[PDB]
Amino acid sequence: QLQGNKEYGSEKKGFLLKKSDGIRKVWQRRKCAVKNGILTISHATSNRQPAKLNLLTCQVKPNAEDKKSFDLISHNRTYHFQAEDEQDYIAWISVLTNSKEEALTMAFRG
Repeated sequence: QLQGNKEYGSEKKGFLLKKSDGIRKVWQRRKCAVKNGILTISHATSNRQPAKLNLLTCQVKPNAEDKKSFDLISHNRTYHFQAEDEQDYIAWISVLTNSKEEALTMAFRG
């Protein structure tokens, strides 16, 4: 019995705001894409290869203090994101969860 939301797909490309780790923790706009249970998040600034997160090993956790915010929690690290509007918020949490669930279904089929 699978979580997500069928109103959305399992792939998305767009922008998200990400809170920086270090420099007074400022919010910064990054290019992000989900496909095949993988989330790719650009850094500032390529230069670097984008970060790649395996959603099967991450928790998606809506943020209790801002309506458009959510976190991705890996084994290692917490990423704080903010969508650019409420519609985009529901789309990202839905696509992330769908992508995870699809992939989990494939993994636990094999």
